[PDB]
Amino acid sequence: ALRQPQVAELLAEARRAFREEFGAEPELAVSAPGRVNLIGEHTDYNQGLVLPMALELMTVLVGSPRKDGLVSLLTTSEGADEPQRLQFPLPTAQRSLEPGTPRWANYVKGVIQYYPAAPLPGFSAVVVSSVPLGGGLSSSASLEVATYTFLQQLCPDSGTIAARAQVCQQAEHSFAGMPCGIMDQFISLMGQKGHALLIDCRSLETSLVPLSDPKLAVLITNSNVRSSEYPVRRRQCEEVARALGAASLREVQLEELEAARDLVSKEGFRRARHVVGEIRRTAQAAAALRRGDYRAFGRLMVESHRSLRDDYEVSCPELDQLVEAALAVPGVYGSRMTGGGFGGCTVTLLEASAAPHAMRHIQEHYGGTATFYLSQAADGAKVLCL
Ligand SMILES: O=C1CCCC2=C1C1(CCCC1)N=C(Nc1nc3ccccc3o1)N2
Ligand SMILES: OC[C@H]1O[C@@H](O)[C@H](O)[C@@H](O)[C@H]1O
Repeated sequence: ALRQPQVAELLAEARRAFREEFGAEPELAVSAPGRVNLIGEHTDYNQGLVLPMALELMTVLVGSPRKDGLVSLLTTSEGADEPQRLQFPLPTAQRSLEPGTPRWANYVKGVIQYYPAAPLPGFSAVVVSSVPLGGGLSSSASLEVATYTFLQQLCPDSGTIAARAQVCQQAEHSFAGMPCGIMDQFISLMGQKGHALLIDCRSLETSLVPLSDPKLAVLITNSNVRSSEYPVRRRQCEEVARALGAASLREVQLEELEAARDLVSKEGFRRARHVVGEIRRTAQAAAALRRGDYRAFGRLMVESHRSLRDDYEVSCPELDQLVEAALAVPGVYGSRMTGGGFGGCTVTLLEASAAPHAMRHIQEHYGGTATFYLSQAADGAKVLCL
């Protein structure tokens, strides 16, 4: 089941590490959670709908401003790239920051580089995280949003919440070489406890769908395996949208995609069929969840996974084996791969009482080492007072 430390443990760990690294007590502290997507995969960059929820796994940042004008960072996460420490001067008009080594610091460097407010002072900071790094629960986005929320303490920002999510997204593109969508940054910033967020990535309007049923559990199963094909999938969708004269696959419904089948590639048609169908499935999933129809929600999860496995082809044999094992347990409503795919985690919605047997059944039928997280919908990025 694997324990989830709470803000008190992470804050204390981060603050003890700060004292034993910089001599003084930290002056500021922030946290930003990871996320799991209940449904709506690879609709992100297609101006579609997603239904993520923030997790109890989070990244905590403690620090203090400096008069030096340098940034000094240390992270305690064991999976972090080596070295665990890095120091650099703040960017100027002449010289700007550039991505490099270690890779974990590029997320921090990107947000600093693209931070819209000034003057930004130097700072010392310690980073702690309970999000498994690169495990498909968007550890990077939690670090980007935590960094942004920390910098707001150094110098308050003026833009909208959407502008903050796009800054962290701009950091991921340039400093991490990953052309991701907006969901991970958005849900980390905007999550609310006991609620999933139906996010329209075209209008950035959000809808809060409550998930605070004690008889309901969300189970995260990390496959522990491992994105070469993610870019390619993005441009196949843009070519299909361009071929149909539309700005994005959000503007295309299944009937028009079927009517224009001969205007696009055979693979391109199979990618758009998932994207257009998945957008519709999340709208149906949100509605099913509002009225408490967990069985209908679970069936939409299974359709989403099979669609990702056959039409979008972004699943792997380990994920498919984890989903089929979970689907055999009654009291599991549905199971599905989450994140970009090619490994990572599977999300499962199930009855709370069935969680112990589900984990034993999933583990027994998996040809690897599966790690489990039982998570509730958590709050978004928040300032912590020391
Ligand atoms: O090389 C990769 C592979 C693709 C995914 C990705 C990375 C690494 C893991 C190792 C360094 C780079 N890290 C993240 N995210 C992340 N690193 C953190 C460090 C400290 C606190 C919170 C953090 O969240 N994502
Ligand atoms: O649905 C796939 C998702 O995969 C994530 O890893 C990515 O950061 C999101 O933007 C979204 O595209």
